[PDB]
Amino acid sequence: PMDFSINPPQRIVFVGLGTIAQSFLPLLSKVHDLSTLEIYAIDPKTPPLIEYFANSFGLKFINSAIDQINYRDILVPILGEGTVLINLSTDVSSLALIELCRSAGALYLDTCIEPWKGGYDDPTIPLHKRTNYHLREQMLSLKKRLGSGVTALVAHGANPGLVSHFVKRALLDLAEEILGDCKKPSNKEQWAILSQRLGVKVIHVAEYDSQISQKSRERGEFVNTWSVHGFISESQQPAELGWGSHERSLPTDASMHTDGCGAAIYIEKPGASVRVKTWTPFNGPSLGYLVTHHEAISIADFLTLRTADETYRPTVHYAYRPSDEAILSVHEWFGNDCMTPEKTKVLRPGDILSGSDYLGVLLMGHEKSSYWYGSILSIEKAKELATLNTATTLQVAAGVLSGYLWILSHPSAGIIEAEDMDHEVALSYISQYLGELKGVYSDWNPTKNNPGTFSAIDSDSPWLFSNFVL
Ligand SMILES: NC(=O)c1ccc[n+]([C@@H]2O[C@H](COP(=O)([O-])OP(=O)(O)OC[C@H]3O[C@@H](n4cnc5c(N)ncnc54)[C@H](O)[C@@H]3O)[C@@H](O)[C@H]2O)c1
Repeated sequence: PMDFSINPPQRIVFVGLGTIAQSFLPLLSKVHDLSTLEIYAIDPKTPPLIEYFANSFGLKFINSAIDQINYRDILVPILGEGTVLINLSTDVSSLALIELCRSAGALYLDTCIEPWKGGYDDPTIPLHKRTNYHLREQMLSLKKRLGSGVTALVAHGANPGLVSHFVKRALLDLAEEILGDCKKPSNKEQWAILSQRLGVKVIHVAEYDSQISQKSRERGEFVNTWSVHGFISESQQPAELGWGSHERSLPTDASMHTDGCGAAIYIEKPGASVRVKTWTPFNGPSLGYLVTHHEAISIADFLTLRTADETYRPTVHYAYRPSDEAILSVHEWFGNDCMTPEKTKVLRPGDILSGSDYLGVLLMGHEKSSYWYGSILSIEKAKELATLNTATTLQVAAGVLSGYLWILSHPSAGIIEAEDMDHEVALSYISQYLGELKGVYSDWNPTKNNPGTFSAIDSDSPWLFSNFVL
């Protein structure tokens, strides 16, 4: 059930005008006439293309930094009914803006629950209160307090965001193939009942970035297909993962949250040091980094089934195989005591020679072993679909556009996550920007090629976390 056309708002406000924000303006141009809209962008960093932006939409740019002092003064004159606040910044508290948008009655959209300046790596803050799990529980507590009201969709980019919709569709594919049941769940509980009935035990966000760089890294240069400092920051945080009801042995140097709706583990080691085996359509078995991610918790909680005596819950976490440049950069990064790099470079469309960003979810434990579903977007395809976009950026920008259109057509939903949306509508908005949406089955498991652990008669034994992590 989808709206043929969604009317534009009266005003848009971009808190932060970085890569993703710029990668998103072209996509937004096709949908809505940016000249009939008053569009603000608040960023302390003036971009080079700010002139072309002003000579196409009349972009009212504000060179300022949003902090606890001046945020309630730069925005209040700008926020109101009919305004959409799109937060694509760093160091700005999403939760702080949510409450502010509720007062002004404005719609809110972001791709990450960011705290204020320095909320991730703050030694003065206790560790267990610096995890994505804790950031999410703050959002959920604010969701309960505010309750019904103007919509605010958080953490809806590519991942977290689209991948949540991929999980739902993957479950329906498995349901049609294994169970012959074409019945769509109607609520969270029914989604969890389906995951349990199929026997889903492990879900990976298995991403493989095969994009090749035009030129080679210069000395001391950290290169990546998206934000370098955003990648280093996520790589530095402790690895987190949803812990499933099938697991037995616990990871080493690990702690756990159990006061919520499901077990959530955070390992006291950087995600860039925790390597896990996974599977992607690029070349099958792959090695990724167990990077902490929002969807690792939201997906697991979404498919958690708690009854009087039993509990069902899959293991869910990110498995990221980044570009060849980032891997080599991470290597040198460790060699320099993880100090901030001398030089940085986010690869642009002109810098990428070939390759694709395989972004999808890998569901495991069911009758057919492994099933991968997601977006396979090549760089060449992205260049023909929009400007200022790589394969990595376009998948995110598409996620932003999807959430943008949902909050306009559903502006009275309060605070919501990707799981609260209608995945069918969410993907139909932007399916054309995701290149190839395919589902691939595979008889793979982390023990198939390791004689020391291979088993074909113990059902869930091959799906234990000990078999995935190195
Ligand atoms: N869900 C996803 O798939 C996904 C993918 C990538 C990024 N993101 C998120 O989107 C957000 C933006 O990421 P990006 O890749 O474009 O990073 P970026 O660094 O290219 O852009 C972030 C921008 O925010 C600006 N900024 C920093 N402090 C600010 C302040 N106090 N006030 C206003 N602006 C400020 C910076 O100048 C920068 O231009 C991040 O929070 C990131 O976590 C989500």
